Amino acid sequence: GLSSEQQRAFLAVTQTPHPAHLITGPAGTGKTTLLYALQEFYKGRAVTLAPTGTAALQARGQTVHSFFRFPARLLRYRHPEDIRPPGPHSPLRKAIEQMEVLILDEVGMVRVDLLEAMDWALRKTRKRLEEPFGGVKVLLLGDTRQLEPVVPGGEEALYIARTWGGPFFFQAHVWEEVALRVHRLWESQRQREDPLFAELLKRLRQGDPQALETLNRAAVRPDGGEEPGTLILTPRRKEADALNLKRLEALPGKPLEYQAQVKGEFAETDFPTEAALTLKKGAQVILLRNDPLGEYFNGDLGWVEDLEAEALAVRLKRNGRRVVIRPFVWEKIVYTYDSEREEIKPQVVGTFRQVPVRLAWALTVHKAQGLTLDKVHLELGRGLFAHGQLYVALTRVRRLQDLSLSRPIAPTELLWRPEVEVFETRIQEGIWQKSH
Amino acid sequence: GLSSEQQRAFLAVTQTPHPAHLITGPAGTGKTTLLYALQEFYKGRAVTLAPTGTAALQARGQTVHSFFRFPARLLRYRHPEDIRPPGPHSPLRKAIEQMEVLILDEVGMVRVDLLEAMDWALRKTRKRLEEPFGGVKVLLLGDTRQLEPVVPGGEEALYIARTWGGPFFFQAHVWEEVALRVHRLWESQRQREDPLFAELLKRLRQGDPQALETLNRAAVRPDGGEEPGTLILTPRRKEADALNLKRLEALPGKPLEYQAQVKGEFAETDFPTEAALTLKKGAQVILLRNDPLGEYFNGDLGWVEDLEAEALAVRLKRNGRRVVIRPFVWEKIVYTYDSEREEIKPQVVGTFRQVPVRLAWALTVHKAQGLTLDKVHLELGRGLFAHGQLYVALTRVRRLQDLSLSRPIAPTELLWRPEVEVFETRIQEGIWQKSH
DNA sequence: GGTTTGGTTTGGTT
Ligand SMILES: Nc1ncnc2c1ncn2[C@@H]1O[C@H](COP(=O)(O)OP(=O)(O)O)[C@@H](O)[C@H]1O
Ligand SMILES: Nc1ncnc2c1ncn2[C@@H]1O[C@H](COP(=O)(O)OP(=O)(O)O)[C@@H](O)[C@H]1O
Ligand code: ALF
Ligand code: ALF
Ligand SMILES: [K+]
Ligand SMILES: [Mg+2]
Ligand SMILES: [Mg+2]
Repeated sequence: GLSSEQQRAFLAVTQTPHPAHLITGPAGTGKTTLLYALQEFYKGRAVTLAPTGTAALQARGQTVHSFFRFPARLLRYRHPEDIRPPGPHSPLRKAIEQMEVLILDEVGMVRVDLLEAMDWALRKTRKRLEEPFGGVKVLLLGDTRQLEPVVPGGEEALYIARTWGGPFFFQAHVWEEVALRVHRLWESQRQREDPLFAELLKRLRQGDPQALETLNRAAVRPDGGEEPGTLILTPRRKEADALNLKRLEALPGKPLEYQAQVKGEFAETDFPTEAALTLKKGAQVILLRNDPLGEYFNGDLGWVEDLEAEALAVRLKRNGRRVVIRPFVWEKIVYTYDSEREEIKPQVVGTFRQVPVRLAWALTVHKAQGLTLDKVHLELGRGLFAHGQLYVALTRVRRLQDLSLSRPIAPTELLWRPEVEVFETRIQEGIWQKSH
Repeated sequence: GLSSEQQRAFLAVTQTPHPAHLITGPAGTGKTTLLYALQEFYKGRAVTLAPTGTAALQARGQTVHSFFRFPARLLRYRHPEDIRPPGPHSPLRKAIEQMEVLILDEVGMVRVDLLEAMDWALRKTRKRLEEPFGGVKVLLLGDTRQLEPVVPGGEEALYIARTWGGPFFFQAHVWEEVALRVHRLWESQRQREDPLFAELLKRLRQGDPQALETLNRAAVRPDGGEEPGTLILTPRRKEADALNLKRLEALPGKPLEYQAQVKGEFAETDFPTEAALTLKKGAQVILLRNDPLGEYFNGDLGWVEDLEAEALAVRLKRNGRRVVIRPFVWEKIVYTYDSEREEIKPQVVGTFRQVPVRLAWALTVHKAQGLTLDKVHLELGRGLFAHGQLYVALTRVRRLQDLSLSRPIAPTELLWRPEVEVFETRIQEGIWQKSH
């Protein structure tokens, strides 16, 4: 039951020889739902990828990293150590050579280096080094007014600025070779039954301070988090930890502590999960790693059923199956920048071994992007720090009734990237063409 | 090793249990050098703080603000919204509870609200409301004839006046509960090898008119700032900007401009650095914010190595390390007084986002307090405005030949605070105890 | 009619 604008985007995308399209629009316009119809249309022919585990599951695909086997680190431009082509008789080479279209959801969260590595990997594997993405038609979907890519500090941030001039997908050099045809969606599907709330979100997207003041007097209820069926969103992992502790201590089960093993240089701020992870039976959790056997993936929500030494059972929300979780290793990578040479080099400096589990009554705004949630409580904590973060938090629910805030938000807290503004204005013509 | 007067003050402070000491004396008597011996003596047990970034680095500690996590605004007396004890499991709580000695350098620049907030924060965290500083032994070092605390206009100035009677650290109500034992240093160490210049500085300290005339005859040389290896000191940031612009335009590198983003009420006189910051490779700079990763600090001097869109690399003077600088956000706080509540309230009215860098061939006198410099040129500009400003500028170097002035100084320019005079007189007795 | 003080957070894993 697609809408007039969705069916229009579908026809414009599926029924043209042009290899590079972008379907963009505000949160909840039905971009991912249009992606399902694209999956039904081509459907060996397509490969659906997303930047995050949560967005990957929402779109019924897998992460860009796990498909291409990219390392969890900076992907230097067309570097052979970072972008390694698959084996001569491997299933990955077979899928890449047989590929016809590639559907990339939540493209706003795809960092420039990741998009460039997808281009080069398809070119090297397909031996079509002259044409963008190896001749694969790319169907990109997302919203640059939602969360910007994650850029850590140090030499990695400097390399991105020097190579592309910024981290956004639209800053990739491939857009000099091919043009991006932009198809836009405007009608709110997620809040289609609350048109007043939809219009308030539309004004908040444009940074309207009157909208913000109205949001405050309508949604500020500090006790909204303690209500049933409510997911708490927070900017930082550490704040979700404190909120998840309260709900953990209220469970009647015996608790079991999972102690991590940390080696070399690994800072506690960098831990994917708690070093002393306490869990109880019945706890809401989210999984952080893909199962090597394929039973669970990064982003899978579920509930603890059994707690044992170095092993626990989780009942998945996605399919109601029972999966057993064992410890995984995480590498900490640091970038050195040799002085005599013009080059940057990665090096592993420490490891973290722990069960890939995190309590999931409270989650970061990053883990929520793409989801339609029944009820959300935003805990501001020490404040908003990423562009698009507040917008993502507020647009997850269908009705204004389903949303609550821990405290009022000031207009000075709203972040805006000028690169996004110039992009959003140039694509109003319908084409994104890069300069140089 | 220490001089005999430094050794007497070292023993006086370390062999008595008395919890509050002040080591004071003229510029360059070796207060901070004695502080180093105190760090060696105490030394898991001591935390070293200072009000400014440059003074913190010289003392090998950190700012008071960064340690206690105080906001960069007026700290209302024992106000819960301004003075927030750390969380139950925070590393800062562990540090405060384990702390035995707090060493506070450049205490003369510590504003009364800052000192009081330290006292209250220590009482609250350690849960000893009845002991000054929660039972921590405090060792203060500084000089009240050097720069007075910074007090911007408006309601913030009126609040300090009403609450404490003025801005100085010695006007803190904590001194009504514990006596401050005073230890004096007299021998110049910085100017040890130039005894006539040390004698001139001493007479300038006492406002001697004949000393000022002797200084004007020897030191006035307008072209002194162009001589190699010279740091220029100016009273105002905008005066330093103009002097920095001249030296920068002589570097051969290609310029790069960092454009600040300003939103809401901000005005240019409050900008921490230029809105249109021009940089070149090789430019001498000072960093204005602490790295969240800990590689660099507010006050760190260095030189530009790389210049990219939103990122630069600076080579630190302090350790020869290369650090990557990204934009930071600053807030503007105004205090509104409300009808018939005798209370003020803070509010964020604007933000300024910019790379935390300033050109550093010319610096403000405030940024020089605590340093020993090889060669100084004081550009008077529009004139002296703060108590102690001229004295700090003149006492940075070891020898008279190392100092030059842009123009002669008239006696009507010398500033004096009566609050300082009554304090300097009472501490001749060896004790300071606030009455009433 | 001026000067000082403050965190880089979040995602990807064969
Ligand atoms: N044409 C449609 N008719 C009815 N419901 C829709 C339609 N398109 C999307 N939805 C619903 O709206 C919600 C948000 O859609 P989604 O595709 O997740 O939006 P986006 O990807 O743009 O955020 C989902 O619950 C989805 O089922
Ligand atoms: N006892 C000493 N012997 C030799 N040099 C000293 C001694 N005390 C201080 N200095 C040097 O004299 C200069 C000023 O000392 P410093 O401790 O910074 O003074 P203050 O903190 O009193 O302004 C510094 O270069 C310091 O190394
Ligand atoms: F744009 Al969405 F969930 F995919 F708001
Ligand atoms: F008193 Al100083 F450098 F700390 F002159
Ligand atoms: K010790
Ligand atoms: Mg979606
Ligand atoms: Mg000193």
